[PDB]
Amino acid sequence: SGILVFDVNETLLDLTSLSPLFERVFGDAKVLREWFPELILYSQTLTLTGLYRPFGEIAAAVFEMVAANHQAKVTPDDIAELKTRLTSMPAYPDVAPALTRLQDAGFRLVTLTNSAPSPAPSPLEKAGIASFFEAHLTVHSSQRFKPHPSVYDSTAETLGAKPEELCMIACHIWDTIGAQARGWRGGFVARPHNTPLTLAEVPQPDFIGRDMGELADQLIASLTA
Amino acid sequence: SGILVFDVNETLLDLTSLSPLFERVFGDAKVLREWFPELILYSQTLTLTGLYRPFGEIAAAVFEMVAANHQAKVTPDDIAELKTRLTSMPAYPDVAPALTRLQDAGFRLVTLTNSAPSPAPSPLEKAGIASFFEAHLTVHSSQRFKPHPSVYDSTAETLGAKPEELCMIACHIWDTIGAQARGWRGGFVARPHNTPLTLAEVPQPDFIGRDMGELADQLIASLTA
Repeated sequence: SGILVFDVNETLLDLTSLSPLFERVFGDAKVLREWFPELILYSQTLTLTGLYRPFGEIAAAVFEMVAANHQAKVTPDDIAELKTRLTSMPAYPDVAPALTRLQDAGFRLVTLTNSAPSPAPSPLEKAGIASFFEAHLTVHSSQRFKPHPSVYDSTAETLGAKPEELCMIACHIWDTIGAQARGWRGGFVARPHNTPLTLAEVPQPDFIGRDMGELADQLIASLTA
Repeated sequence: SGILVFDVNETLLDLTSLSPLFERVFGDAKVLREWFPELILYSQTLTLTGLYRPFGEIAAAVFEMVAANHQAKVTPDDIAELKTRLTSMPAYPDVAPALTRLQDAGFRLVTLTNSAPSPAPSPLEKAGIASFFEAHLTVHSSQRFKPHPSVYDSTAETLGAKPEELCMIACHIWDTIGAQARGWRGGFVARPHNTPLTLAEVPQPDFIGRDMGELADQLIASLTA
């Protein structure tokens, strides 16, 4: 049927669980939407310049930088809390049902994350959805972040899969662009505050859903079309 | 004395001049600090995935995406206004004074921008400071955005200069990291809402200034020191 390769943060696990930390530290939960793209930006900046540190370390460094930019005090407590929260985001209620549907429809399910491997229990284990997946891959051994081609290529290589058999699933259009550039298919789930980028020459997702249920409709539907 | 290579947007020309567009379209001037890093993020995403579109086309497409993310209506007039403001940011008042003193000290001055080659008059011509620079370079010949190594390498080549003769000046740490990874020096100017990123194994700027005058002091000083 194909292998579906899921991004984890925000796609499967709820990033807005971090809003309280941003409310407290900045006086404004909306700073989440400044910090997050800065984190992704710096992850790609390190990749482009041949540098690497684990995603969580970058997340902490960027939190400190965004704080300084806001003239917001940060304490060691705030940094430990950022870490704890980033590694304990709950699954959206639509996730286990959609994964059940995709698995029962015959899809193989895998995760692929910027986040480095964690000790057991992983955030996916803690959220109760790890068991749907046959493998949990990360960029950590590549030491390059999405959407660097090495990430998708090494993933296909580990899975022993050809690009045509793979579909990258994410609520971030940078991730689906990355995969499709490598001849994978891409599926976009439109989590709050995420919409595609319409630009000439930039691939649009093969499949689009406003939530995981609707994306799963499209994925399952394309098995018989 | 050395060749000083300036970033233009935000470093020399005032990005906060765009705030009224954000205030009006979003009801919130702070969205500037969501849109701008998303613009940079997506420029680096295209570069990592072998795609190139001109920076201003990305700027518009990201403005439209951020609008959709906020469920904010956008018209062709709003896009036009973005273009007007983005290509006409005024120079900070600390800029012409600092550039004058750098010239008097014998530094050669050039610009290097993610922004495409512009029809006359350029944003720097409009701002009244184009004439301080002996060359106005862009990412065009590299077809790749900062901090990709090709950007700096092709710049050093065009200028017939070795990396040790070059210093990249920016209020964005991603730009100084990119140049320093190619063996250039980096000079950070701390514009509002911009501070350095502190992360292990990532190069820190060679020079730092709270404004351009103070940075020009240290650059000149490092001639006598």
